[PDB]
Amino acid sequence: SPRIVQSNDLTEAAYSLSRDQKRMLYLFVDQIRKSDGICEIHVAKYAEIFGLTSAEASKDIRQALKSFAGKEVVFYESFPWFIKPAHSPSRGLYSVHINPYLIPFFIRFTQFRLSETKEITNPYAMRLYESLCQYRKPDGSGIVSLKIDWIIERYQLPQSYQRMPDFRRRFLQVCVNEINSRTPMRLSYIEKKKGRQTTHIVFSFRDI
DNA sequence: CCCGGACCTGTGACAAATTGCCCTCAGACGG
DNA sequence: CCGTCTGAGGGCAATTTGTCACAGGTCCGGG
Ligand SMILES: [Mg+2]
Repeated sequence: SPRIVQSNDLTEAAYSLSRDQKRMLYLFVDQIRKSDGICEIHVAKYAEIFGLTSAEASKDIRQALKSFAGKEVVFYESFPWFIKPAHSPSRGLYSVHINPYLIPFFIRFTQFRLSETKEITNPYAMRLYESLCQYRKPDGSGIVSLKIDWIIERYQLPQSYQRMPDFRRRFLQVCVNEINSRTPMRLSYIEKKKGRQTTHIVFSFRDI
């Protein structure tokens, strides 16, 4: 299946995208990399990749696309994703205008096969699997320590998850569970503390 | 000695949002 | 021209995600 690659600067960038928008984003990166910034999406091709009907595909593309307006990307400098609205010349076909200034940030890199992520539902969990891959070894294992405040900024978790028990229950446990249930990776963790405060989360993983 | 207060934890409610489903009906194409 | 495959619309209830009040732990410094 298609092998996604992206600069680590994008993996660690700050942004908020839905699953459907992130799903579309993978195809843009695939299209762009296999070469001005003008990409295209066919309804019927999208449907076959993610096992959806044409109708629900159409609904997902259409609503994702109009929700891009005003979205911005921060590299620690802010940029908009799109500089022109989407439009359909033909039935079943969409044409999109990615900000050409994003190109160099697209192409010290991260890689994963698309089948690894296409069953994930929660977008924050898609971002965690993208951030673990950045440190993965050939054989398929790795271990990395991420700071909680940096997790909150980079993934832009909503504000009420600054209370740690809500963070645990509605983000961490759920996203660890899906990965273990929906990917070929087996993930565990432990909490790092300083006094009463939890400061980092330590992830360990292996393949198969 | 024990207090109220500033911290920490997990859970129960409810509100807002998202999931995969369903139904209708005209466009684009080829038989 | 019509019968069929698409896909652009309109909806639903069942789940997930996002928010906050309240009980219950600790340690500190004042009474
Ligand atoms: Mg959907």
